[PDB]
Amino acid sequence: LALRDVAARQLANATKTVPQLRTITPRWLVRLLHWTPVEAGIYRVN
Amino acid sequence: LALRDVAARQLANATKTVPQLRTITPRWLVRLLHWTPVEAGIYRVNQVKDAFVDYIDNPREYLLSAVNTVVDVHTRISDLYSNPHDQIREQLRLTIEIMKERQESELINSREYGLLNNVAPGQLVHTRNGAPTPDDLDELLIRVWKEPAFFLAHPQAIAAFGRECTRRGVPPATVSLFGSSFITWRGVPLIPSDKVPLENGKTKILLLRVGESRQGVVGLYQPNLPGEQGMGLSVRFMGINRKALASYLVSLYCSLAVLTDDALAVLDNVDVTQYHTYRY
Amino acid sequence: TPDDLDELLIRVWKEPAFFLAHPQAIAAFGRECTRRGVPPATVSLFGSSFITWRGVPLIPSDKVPLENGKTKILLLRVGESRQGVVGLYQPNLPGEQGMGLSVRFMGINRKALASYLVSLYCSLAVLTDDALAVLDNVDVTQYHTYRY
Amino acid sequence: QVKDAFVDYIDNPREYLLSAVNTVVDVHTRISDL
Amino acid sequence: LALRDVAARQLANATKTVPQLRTITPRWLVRLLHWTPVEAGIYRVN
Amino acid sequence: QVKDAFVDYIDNPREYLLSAVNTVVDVHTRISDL
Amino acid sequence: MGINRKALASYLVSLYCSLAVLTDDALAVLDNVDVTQYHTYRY
Repeated sequence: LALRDVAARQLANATKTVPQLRTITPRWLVRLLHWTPVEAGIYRVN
Repeated sequence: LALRDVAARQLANATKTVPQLRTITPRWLVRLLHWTPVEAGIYRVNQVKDAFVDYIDNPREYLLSAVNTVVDVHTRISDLYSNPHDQIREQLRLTIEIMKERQESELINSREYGLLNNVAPGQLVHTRNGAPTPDDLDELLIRVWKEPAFFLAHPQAIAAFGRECTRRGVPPATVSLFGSSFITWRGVPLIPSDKVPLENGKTKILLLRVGESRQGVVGLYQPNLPGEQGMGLSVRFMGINRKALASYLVSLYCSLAVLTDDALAVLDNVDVTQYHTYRY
Repeated sequence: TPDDLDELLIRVWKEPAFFLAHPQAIAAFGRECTRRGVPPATVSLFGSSFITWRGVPLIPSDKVPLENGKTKILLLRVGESRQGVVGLYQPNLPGEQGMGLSVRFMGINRKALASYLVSLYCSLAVLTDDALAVLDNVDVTQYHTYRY
Repeated sequence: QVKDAFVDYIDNPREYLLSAVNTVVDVHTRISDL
Repeated sequence: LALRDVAARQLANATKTVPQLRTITPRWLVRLLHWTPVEAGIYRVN
Repeated sequence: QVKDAFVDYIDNPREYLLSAVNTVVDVHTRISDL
Repeated sequence: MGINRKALASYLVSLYCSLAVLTDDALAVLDNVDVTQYHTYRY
C-alpha cells in the first residue's frame, strides 16, 4: 500500500477559471454600426 | 549461360522500410482542439449562477486521467538488430501511435469526459427522417449559432450527407485544410473520424465551438513531465528483468472540458444506409 | 453517378489525392452530374483543367482499360510519409538519361548498323491496403433523354 | 508491416523487384552521317 | 509476449561477403620467377 | 560462394547468426556500500 | 567487347606469357617419385 490519490491531491493547486457566463453573445450589431460622438447629449438631424 | 538473377541478387542489399501500421488515422480532432495546461492535474470551471452576479458554490472539477503502456524489448533484439533501424525507437513509435488513436477515441467516447456524454439537454437534436439532410445540419447550426468551428462525423455519415445534398440540387462547398479536402455546410466544415460510433447504421454528428477565450471546448494536458516526449506524454525506462527484457513506460495525461453548455450540440439517430433511386 | 464516387471517397477517406479514369468515364460522370442539378467544380493543374468531386480531381488516362464500355475508376493516396502509393526506380545507372532510364551504345555490325540500348527500370508499391480503391463495372455508353 | 494492426511484425513481408524493359534502336551509319 | 527474433530480423541488414573461391592457391612459382618483357612477342636465345 | 569451384554463385549461402549469452550478477547494496 | 541484342555485355580478358630456360643446367627434374609409402616403427 502506498500514498493515495486524494491524500496526495490535498497538496496540489487547482487551476481556477474566471466565472463563465453563458449569455455572452458576439453582439454583431454593435460591431457593425458606425458610432458618432455627441458633445453634449443632444443630436439634431436637419 | 551466364550469372543468374537470384545468384547475383544474393550480393545485393534490400531497402527495408519501417513497419507500416494501417490503423494510423489523421486524428483531426486532436489537431483542431485548443489545449490548455493544468499545473497540478486539477481544473475547476467556475460559473455564474442562473446566467447581482453570483457564482455557483459547487463548480465541476476535471481530474486528468493517466493511461500507461509497458513496452518490453529483449536486449538481444535491440543489441543485435539495430542497423539501420533502431528497434526500441520503432517499438515505441508504433506504441505511441496506437496510444494516440486511443486518446482521440476517448476524447470522443469516454464516460467521464468526452463530447458524446457531456452534452447538455436542449443541445441534442434528432433527425427528422433518419438520413442526415441539410435541415438537420441547420438545426445543429441553430444550437451553436454563436461561433461554430467544425462538424465531427463518421466518414460514412459525411457520405450520407453528400448523397442527401445531391438528391437536392445542392452541391456542398469544399475547403482545404492540412492539405486535405473537407465538405462544408454554411461555412462550417465536416471533419471525418472513424472514432465516432457506428452500429448498424445509426451514427451521430457533433458541432463544436473550440477555444478558451470564446468559452468553447478545450483540451487539458499536464505541462511538465519527466521524460516528456510530447504534449502530455512521457517515456521512462523501467529496468531489465532476469530474462533480459528491458521495459519502457509510456504515459499519456489528458482530459476535456466544455466551458459553456451551448458550445457543443449533437445530432442523434443518423442513418447512413439510405440510397435514392433516380427515375426520370 | 456521384454516389459511386462518394463510395470511393469512403474507402480512401484518410487523404485522397486523385481519381484516375478513362476520359470517356470522366465524360460519363459529367453527364450524370448534369442529369442531377450539380455542376462539378473544376481546377487547373499543370496548365490543364480537370473535373473534381468533393475536392479530389478526376485525372484522365487512356491507359485505363475500356472494353465495350465497362471501364474502371481508381482512387489513390500517394506518398511514402502518408503510407500511400509510391513508385520505385533505380537511382544510379550507366548512361542515365533520366529517372530510371539509360541509353547505351551497343556497337556496329557488318552491315554498318549502329545499335543503341534503351533501358527503363520501374515498379510500384501500395504501402497500406487502404491507400487505393477501385470502382468496378463502370458503363460509359448511357445518355439521358431530356423531356420537359 | 505490423501484424494484425504488443507490436509484432510479419515474418514474410512482400519484396518488390524492379523489372527491366529494353529496346534496341538501330540506325544506319550513312543515314546519321549524311 | 514480445517482439520475436525473426520478425525483428526482418528489419536488419546482413553483411554479405564477396564470393569465395576454394581453388585459389598462393601460386608461389609465379611469385618466385623473374619476368623479362618481350617488346614484340618474339624472344631469341643466342 | 562460387558454385562448383562461367562463374556462378550458390543461391542458398550459409548465414551466421550471432548468439547471445547472459549472466546476472547480484551484489547486496550493503556489501558494496560497506 | 560490346552489347548484343539480348542485352549481354561482354568483356575480353587476355593473358600473354611464356618461359625460357637460358642454359640447360638451370633446371633438373627428379622423376618417378612415390608418395604413398609409410614406415612402420617397431622398437
